Amino acid sequence: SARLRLEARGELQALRIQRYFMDAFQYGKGFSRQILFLRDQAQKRFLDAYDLREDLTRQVRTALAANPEVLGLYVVFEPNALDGKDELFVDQPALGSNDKGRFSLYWAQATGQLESESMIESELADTSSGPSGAAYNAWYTCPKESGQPCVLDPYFDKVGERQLLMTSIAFPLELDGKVIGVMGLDINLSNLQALSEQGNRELYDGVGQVGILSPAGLFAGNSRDAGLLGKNLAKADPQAGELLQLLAAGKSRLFNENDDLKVLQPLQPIPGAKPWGVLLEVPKSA
Repeated sequence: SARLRLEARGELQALRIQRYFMDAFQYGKGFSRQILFLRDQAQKRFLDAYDLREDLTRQVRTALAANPEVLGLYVVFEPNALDGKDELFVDQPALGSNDKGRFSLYWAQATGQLESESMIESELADTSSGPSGAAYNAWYTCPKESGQPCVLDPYFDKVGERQLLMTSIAFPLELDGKVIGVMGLDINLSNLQALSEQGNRELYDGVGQVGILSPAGLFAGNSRDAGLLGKNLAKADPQAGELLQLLAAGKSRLFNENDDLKVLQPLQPIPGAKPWGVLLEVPKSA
């Protein structure tokens, strides 16, 4: 019953990752609320859409710098749903406004140097397939179609002049029931790779390995290979479908394999999510 010790250690490493994502979901849940405070204060205070947009753009920047762990913060309202005056803001990026005057804002922190941008209608409608079978624009469309917050399998997006793999916690901005816009947080999958590593060393002094798996089976962290980021389980463990099927079922399993044991620890990143998972592999020696 030394299985139960690794079985236990596994639950400890999964809760480490669940805490990390939950801190972020809590942060964005507050802001998403805060956004809706500001927007309602302008309606009751009878304020200018220009004053609103300039603060909501300032507000977003300020919050991203507060969480050094978030790569970017984005707020996208539905056409004419923040101030009823998108036509008054066409092609004004410094106010979170785009090619059609829509509040589509993104601040990003690739360094503590922050850069912003307005996301044109073509980007918001990009349904390109990612490494998972998911739309590129799922950081906006998942929240809108559901009414609920969404964690996203790993995907590639351009924060500046580099292609970076990341995940996103996407939140709906509801008002009297309807989704009226979407806010979200983006996490560099290098920060989840680092959590892999960090946790592994709390795992028999890192003689083994710990990887994080997306519900699509992509690696969101591998303590042993960082080149396995954005790759299916099948690039490293075809011997996979059994694991990717059990994880979907929120089922744990210890496997007796060669000179090392192994455990899949299913985890719910954010409330209401499809199971994510930590894959342990400690040499049978330790």
